[PDB]
Amino acid sequence: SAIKPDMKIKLRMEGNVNGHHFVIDGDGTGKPFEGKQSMDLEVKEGGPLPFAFDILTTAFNRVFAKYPDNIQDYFKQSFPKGYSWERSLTFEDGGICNARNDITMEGDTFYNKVRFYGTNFPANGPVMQKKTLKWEPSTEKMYVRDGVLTGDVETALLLEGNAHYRCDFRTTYKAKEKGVKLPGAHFVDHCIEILSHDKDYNKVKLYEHAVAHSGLP
Repeated sequence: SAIKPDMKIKLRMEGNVNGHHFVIDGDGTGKPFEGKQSMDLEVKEGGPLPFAFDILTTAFNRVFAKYPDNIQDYFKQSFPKGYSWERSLTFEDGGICNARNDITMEGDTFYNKVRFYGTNFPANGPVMQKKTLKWEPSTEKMYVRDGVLTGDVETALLLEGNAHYRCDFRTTYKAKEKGVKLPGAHFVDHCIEILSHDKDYNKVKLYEHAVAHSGLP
């Protein structure tokens, strides 16, 4: 295996939401075989961010997912050359984002070149008013569409005052190496949480646990 039980993560995100430019750096560690990762995120430019930090967090690597022997692990077989993804996020009030990640590996470290573009968020809505609390736990449906591995998520952010703000994500995943074999259809369960933050979310500790399964217990 190219992938060790303990891997480092290095990340830089550049992006723009509703006109607002920002740069965020990440440093972390994870256990690819246990499906667990944590990282320290630091806003380097454009802080304090004028929108809910939560919209960014699923952009901050499906290599960190526990895959059973009976599902093909496209992500771990992508290394060492790596893979990219592209994602469209569609929010219920017309907010739309496009995100991408190019993931590479050097020794014990995943490098992530992340881009995040958001537009059409209403000024009075929960994202620009900073009313989000968290992502609910989600299930990603993985399947092949016109020869491309595709993940669909139908999920929600919990808001202040017992309300939910619905989001649909579609992600396409592509290995850099031609002829990494596509998996069969399956599921990946996700739990993402902010573990700590400072006053304006200039520094955030992020955690994700993910487990691949076939729909049975």
